[PDB]
Amino acid sequence: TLVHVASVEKGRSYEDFQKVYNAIALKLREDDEYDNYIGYGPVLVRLAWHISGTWDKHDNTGGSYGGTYRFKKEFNDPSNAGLQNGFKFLEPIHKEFPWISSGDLFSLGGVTAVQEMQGPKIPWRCGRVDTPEDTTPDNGRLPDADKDAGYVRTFFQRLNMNDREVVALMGAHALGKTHLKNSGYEGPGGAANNVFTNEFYLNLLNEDWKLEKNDANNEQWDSKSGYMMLPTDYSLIQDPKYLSIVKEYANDQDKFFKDFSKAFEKLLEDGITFPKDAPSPFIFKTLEEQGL
Ligand code: HEM
Ligand SMILES: C=Cc1cccc[n+]1C
Repeated sequence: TLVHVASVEKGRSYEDFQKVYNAIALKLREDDEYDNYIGYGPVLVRLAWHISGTWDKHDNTGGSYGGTYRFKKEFNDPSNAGLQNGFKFLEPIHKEFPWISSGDLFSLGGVTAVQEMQGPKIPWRCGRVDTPEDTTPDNGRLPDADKDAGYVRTFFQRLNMNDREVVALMGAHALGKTHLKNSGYEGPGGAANNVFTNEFYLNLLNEDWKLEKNDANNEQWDSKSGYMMLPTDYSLIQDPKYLSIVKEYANDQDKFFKDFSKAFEKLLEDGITFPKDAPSPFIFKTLEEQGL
């Protein structure tokens, strides 16, 4: 098992990272047209998850630490199709703040997006260090969407996530949309959202879902309201243990926010050893809280 020790960017502190947060947040506000006015929030959340979701608890390969998404093998992963948009968004931020590591930037992009979209505060720790090209994990570590609850449960054990953590994390599927050219799934169109809420769970429970084939000849669940769910999303109401948790989050916005915050921080920190004298996690103020 590889050890990756968090190492604070030299001389940097909370205020430095709040500046980076602010630059990302201001650009999120500025570049509002992206993806039919969804904006870049959802894709940045997905990017933070995909750079983290390569982790394997068994040998500490993959994970957010090394910033390896910057290397061609990983950015060309078919599982990552469309994330180049998030990377391009972050390029000018990195140019302005060249001192931040790639892993810190990609993960901070996700935290910033969640908070700016009115989601929970996500505490965030610095200190990821760029590692060489040969540390890039092979393609195929990110999950398939065409599978069932048993697949989801087993998949997430590799990331050390339990049922509650899985169901909480999946609530991010309130955000943005599927794009046929990226993943072979499509929708929503007009029903897409860039505000972080517990809508995913409400939709699972309340919509009249029909199993249909999309234009890529893949099955997905669609509703008359114009919403969609992936087979893996729908599996959360097919499995009785997942279903109980779906009901809980559908009925308690605050609980969902608290549990998502913990699971998302954990996801972004998997694989990293924080020295006992490392700084405490940072909680960034939103632009709104700063009057900016
Ligand atoms: C079983 C696990 C998961 C599967 C199979 C899955 C699959 C997918 C697929 C196929 C898309 C559409 C990509 C596209 O066409 O652009 C998507 C989008 C997205 N995913 Fe997941 N995902 C999973 C878990 C997660 C998790 C844990 C998060 C974060 C906590 C997340 C965040 C997102 C976001 C925010 C989008 C929207 C991106 C956009 O609008 O551009 N997903 N996911
Ligand atoms: C907004 C819907 C959505 C987006 C991405 C993945 C799954 N879903 C259900």
